[PDB]
Parts: sequence; structure tokens; C-alpha cells
Amino acid sequence: DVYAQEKQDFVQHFSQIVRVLTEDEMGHPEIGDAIARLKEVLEYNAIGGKYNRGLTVVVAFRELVEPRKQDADSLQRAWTVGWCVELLQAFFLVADDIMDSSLTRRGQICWYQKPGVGLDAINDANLLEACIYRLLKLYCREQPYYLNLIELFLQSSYQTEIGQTLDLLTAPQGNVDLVRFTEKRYKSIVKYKTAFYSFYLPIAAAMYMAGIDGEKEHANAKKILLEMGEFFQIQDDYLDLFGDPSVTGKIGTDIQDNKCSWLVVQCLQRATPEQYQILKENYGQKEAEKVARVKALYEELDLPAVFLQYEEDSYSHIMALIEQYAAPLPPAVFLGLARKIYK
Amino acid sequence: DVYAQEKQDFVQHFSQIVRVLTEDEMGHPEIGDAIARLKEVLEYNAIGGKYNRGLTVVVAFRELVEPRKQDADSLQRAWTVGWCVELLQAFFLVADDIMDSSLTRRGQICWYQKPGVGLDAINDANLLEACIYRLLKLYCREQPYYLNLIELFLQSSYQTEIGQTLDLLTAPQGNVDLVRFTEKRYKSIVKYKTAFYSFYLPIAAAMYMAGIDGEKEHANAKKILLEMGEFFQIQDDYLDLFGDPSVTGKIGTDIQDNKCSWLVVQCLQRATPEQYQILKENYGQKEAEKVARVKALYEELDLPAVFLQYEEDSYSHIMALIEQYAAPLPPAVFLGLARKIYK
Ligand SMILES: Cc1ccc(-c2cc3c(NC(P(=O)(O)O)P(=O)(O)O)ncnc3s2)cc1
Ligand SMILES: Cc1ccc(-c2cc3c(NC(P(=O)(O)O)P(=O)(O)O)ncnc3s2)cc1
Ligand SMILES: [Mg+2]
Ligand SMILES: [Mg+2]
Ligand SMILES: [Mg+2]
Ligand SMILES: [Mg+2]
Ligand SMILES: [Mg+2]
Ligand SMILES: [Mg+2]
Repeated sequence: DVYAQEKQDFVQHFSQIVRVLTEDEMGHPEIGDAIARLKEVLEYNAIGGKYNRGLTVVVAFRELVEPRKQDADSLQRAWTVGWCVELLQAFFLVADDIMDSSLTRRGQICWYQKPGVGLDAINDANLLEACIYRLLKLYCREQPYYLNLIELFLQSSYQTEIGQTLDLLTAPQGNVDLVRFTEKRYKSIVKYKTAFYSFYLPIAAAMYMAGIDGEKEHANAKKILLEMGEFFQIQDDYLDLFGDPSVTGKIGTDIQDNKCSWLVVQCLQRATPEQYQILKENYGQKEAEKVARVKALYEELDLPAVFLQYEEDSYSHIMALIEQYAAPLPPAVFLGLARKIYK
Repeated sequence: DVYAQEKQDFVQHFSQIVRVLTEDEMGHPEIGDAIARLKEVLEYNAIGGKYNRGLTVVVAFRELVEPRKQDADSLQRAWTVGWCVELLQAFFLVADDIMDSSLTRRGQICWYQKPGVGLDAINDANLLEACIYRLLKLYCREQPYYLNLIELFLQSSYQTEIGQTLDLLTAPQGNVDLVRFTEKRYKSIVKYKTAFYSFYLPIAAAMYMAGIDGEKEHANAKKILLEMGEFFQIQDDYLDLFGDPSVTGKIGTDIQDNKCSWLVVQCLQRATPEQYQILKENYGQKEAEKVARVKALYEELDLPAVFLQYEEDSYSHIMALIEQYAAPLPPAVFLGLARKIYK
């Protein structure tokens, strides 16, 4: 209902993102070709998403301002920062898909896989990163929050990259790494790699855009948004395998990439010594017979219905945290976020 | 003499960089392994350089402060920001070497080529990027310049990436791109891709650290530092081919990568229609017989002595710009920089 509303409005505003970010032509005719390529990047990589995070910034902003203070220019900034989160996202997936060897994403071939692109993808990725802060200076350079956002976006990139380093240290190509797959490792991973940016960031951004910068208020918010954070990825890793690729818009590479997924983690808790051995022979390998034998094993331990279980268990716990912790904020923020991620 | 002095002092201070950047252990035991890997990155990629830029920040700072204001903590910040530029550098080369397919750099194998690393190099690279701003908040969070530096480092990353996009758009693997190799393109390239960060940045950083933030003072400085900027890369591209690999610490990939180098540019101005054709058949290809036939052609048009010519021509012009433009600043800044890059 509530994201469903302002989505289209959120997406039209992407025409101006691109306009502004590439309005340097007669001033710098030399670099016009870099700026075209830039456009081409943004069109391809910032678009197709569920735009949930970018939206989340916008919805949160409305919710947290007295509409007597939501003037035209405040909403200008409101969805600008929205778009910045989308860029951040886009930055991450473009790099992520080289690193994770992915084939497709958002219903089309990965940027880095297009012929004529390949590893220029890396430079492209960091460009999106840059555009984030380019906008900030544009639309927020004179706000009292301008600096808090910059630090937020960065403090959040770092955290994402720390997560990403764990992801990979825990998931070497070649090395049977079942010992490494503990739930203690896992919670750490999705915390840094997912929760902070896909949740704390967007919300937090708007908190600062609403003049709300108390450490304790941010801390509570954080407490809540790291769970939603966390479930979200267990759902990502679930969908990776049992999800519909015409609906996820991507193909899963978790078994092949020897990844510390929720699944392999639970699988291990419930392994008969023999089973441990089947998985051992099969996990972390390109071969489809092996990837298949594992998918069977996950089904052989009825993990999909276990995921259905945690989904309820977590919905219920996330909801307790909202009650315990939302205030002084309007609980519609978090609720709106939960509706949009639970099934 | 002057860089030769504070180099060793500059390099000892790298023990504390690593200490500080990895002093989160008992506070966050979960992520200790990411932070080890981080250490490993920094050790490998921030070290071995000529540390010229990092130094340049430090030397410039002394030169531009009354030593009654150069207290212990000002020099703490002074070389911290030094190190930040080194990180920025390191960020760029780690990504650069994947993108440019380089084999070696700084007298050893490229990070991304080590076995067990490969494309995790990409995540590693952005980590260095992050550390920059991690330090800033650490040692400069309470300074009046703190924000100007952040914007400088970013405004400079973007510019570097724009350059880098030109680099690559101008240099597709496969496509004979001799038409594209004009000196108008070239000046644009090395301007964004090299001059801004290896020169304007370090100096400018210290200008702001010395409380000097007038647009016109920065503008003049910029005018001067973009030439030094520019020559520096023509020397890089010269050395790429005719340089000593036990002294550059790297092997050149400009012909192989179909790059818009100073050389191919000059080569083209002086081409007999036939010659244009030899180069045509040979440029932009892995094959060593072809790379060889080109190196011959550059020697066949006595370009090395032409480089010796521009070197003098540019030394002389750079020096005119210092006279025309240094003030109110101490001309020893720029001079010190020129001594250290001219032969
Ligand atoms: C450098 C870098 C650092 C972190 C990422 C992240 C990817 C990602 C993400 N993507 C998912 P996917 O896009 O479903 O593959 P992952 O399982 O690869 O992590 N989902 C939630 N958080 C993150 S953070 C991507 C690139
Ligand atoms: C993403 C990115 C963007 C820019 C770079 C740059 C590499 C580089 C550089 N490296 C030299 P090299 O390190 O001698 O190969 P290049 O000819 O590849 O540009 N020298 C001067 N400026 C720059 S900027 C590297 C990575
Ligand atoms: Mg992935
Ligand atoms: Mg991943
Ligand atoms: Mg995933
Ligand atoms: Mg290179
Ligand atoms: Mg290059
Ligand atoms: Mg070069």
C-alpha cells in the first residue's frame, strides 16, 4: 500500500538524477564521452531493482517530518538521498557480481558480462560510488545534516566491506570449509555485509534529515533494523536456491562458490556423520551433479519448512523489538518495512 | 635533500597507521579475521612506493605553517593525511592492475595475481579507499578543515575515475583505435586521471591543513600543479617502454592494451602513410613480435630524444608558472616537487 504508492513517483525522479549528474557538457566538452558511459552505467545498474531502500528513505522522511516542514525542496532532498542509497546498492552489486562470478541479475546479464565491458566494470562500480557524494554536495551542501550523511554513507560502506571480506575469507574457492560454517560466523557476516546498509542506513539517513541525531535514538533504531537486516539475508540465501529466477531476477552461486549460506549452516547442525560426507564431496564446486546432490540433501532434511519456521519465529521477534524499542518514533516506519519484506 | 630527509620518518609512522586501523579486537572479536586480511592488504599494497605523494603532504605542511603552530599533534595529523594519500594511491593501483592486466608492480607480483586472492582484490581495493576516511574522522574529526579534506579526497576520486573512464573508452581491447589517439584527448586524460590526485590533492590538502582555503589561491596552485601533473604521466608512459623494470618496479602493458600513450600520439604526428600501417598491424596486441615491431618504430622515429626534448621544454614552462603563480605561497613547495620528479 505505502511503498506501492510512492514507487512510481520515486522512479520518475531518476530522469533528473541522470540529467543533473551529466549536466557538465559545454563546460567540459573534453570529458563528454566519460559522462556518456557514466549515463550508460546508471541506466543499466541503478534500474530494475525493487528500489526498496531508496523508497525506504523517502517513506521514512514523510513519516518523521511535520508536513508543514515537508516543502518542495525537502522532498527534493528526500528522494535525492533515496537515489544515493540505490547508487550504493548498485555500486555493491556491480563489484559483487565480478567477485561472485554471477551470470545474471535483475532479469538481465550482469554488467561485467556484457561484451565490451568485462573488467571496466570495476571502474564503473566506483563511479556510482562517487555519484552518491556528488549529489550530496549538490542537494544537501547547505544543510546541518550534510556531514552526518556523508559519514553515515561511508561508515556504512566500510561495514559492508568488512562483511564482504568475511563472506570471502569464509568462502575460498577450492578449500572445503565446512568447519568454518558456524552460526556465530554467519550472524557476524550478514550483520556487516547486509544489515547496516539495507536498513540502518536508509532509515538513519532520514532520521538525520529529520533533525534526529541522538546516539540513543539511533542506537535503538539500530537494534531493531539489524534484525530485519539479518532475516532479510537468510531470505536472500534461501531464495538463492529455492527461489524463482523470473522473480529474483538472478541465479544463485552459493553452493558453487563454497559460501557460508544459512542453508549449509542449518544442514550441518542436522547432519548424520555420513551426510556430512555427502555434502563434503559436493559443496563448493561448479559441477551441476554436485550442486544437485546438495539441493537434494537440503530437501532431504526438510530445510525449506525450517525456513518457513524461522520466518514466523523472526516476524514475531522483530515485532517484539518494535514494541520494546520504536519510540519515541512512529512505529509505522518499521511496520511498513516489515510488511514489504515478509512474503 | 628535503624529501630525502623526512622519508624514513614518514615511513616509521606507517607502524601506527596499521596499529590504529586494526585496534578493534576485544571490542569486536567476530570480525578479527577481516581485520587481519585488512592488515595483510595494507602491508602489501601501501608499501614499496616512492611514498612521494604522502611525503608531499608532509613537506608542504611544514613549509606552510609557522613552526610555533607545528606542535606534536599537528604533525600527527600532518603525516596521517600523508598516509591517506598513499592509501588513495594504493586503492587506485590495486584496481588498476586488474583492469590493466598488469603482472608486477613495486618489484613484486600484483596483489590480484597472488594465488588465493584473484578478484577479492576488488573488495580489498575499496577497503584501502575506506581507511582514508576512517583515519580522517580519527585524527581530524574536530578540525575546521575536516570537511574540506573529505570533499577534496572525494572530488579527487571522481576526477581520477573520469580520467580512468577516458583511458579505457579510448583504449578498447580488439579495436584499432588510432583515430582516437589525438593530443586533445590525451591532455584531457592525464588531467583527470593523474594530475588532480598525484599533485593538486596532496598540496591542496596541506593548504587546507594550514588554514588556506581561498578559491583563487587554490586556483593558482591548481594551474601550476596540473602541469607537473601532466608531465609526470608523459614520463610514466615514456618509462612504461624505455624504462628500467628493476627501477620502475613494474612492466609496461601500454602497447598490448591499445593505450593512448604519449608515445603512440607523437608517433602518429610523424608517421609516413606506410608507417601508420605498420603500427596499425601491430599496436593493441599481446603478441611480442608486434609489441617489438612497434618499440622499433618508436626508436625509428627517435622519440626517446624527443622525450628528452619535452622534458627540457616542460621543466622550463613549469618554472615560468611557478614565477607567474606561486605567491603568496613559498615557492620552495613547487620547487621541491620539481626536483623530485625531473630525472
Ligand atoms: C564490495 C562489496 C561489498 C558488499 C557487497 C554486498 C552484497 C550484498 C548482497 N548481495 C547478495 P546477492 O546479490 O543476492 O548475491 P550476496 O549473497 O552476494 O551478499 N546482499 C546483501 N548485502 C550485500 S553487501 C557487494 C560488494
Ligand atoms: C579506478 C582507477 C582510476 C584511476 C587509476 C589511475 C592509475 C594511474 C596511474 N597509473 C599508471 P601505471 O600504474 O604506471 O600503470 P596508468 O598508465 O595505468 O594510468 N598513473 C597516474 N594516474 C593514475 S589514475 C587507477 C584506478
Ligand atoms: Mg552475490
Ligand atoms: Mg556475495
Ligand atoms: Mg545472496
Ligand atoms: Mg596501469
Ligand atoms: Mg591505466
Ligand atoms: Mg602508465
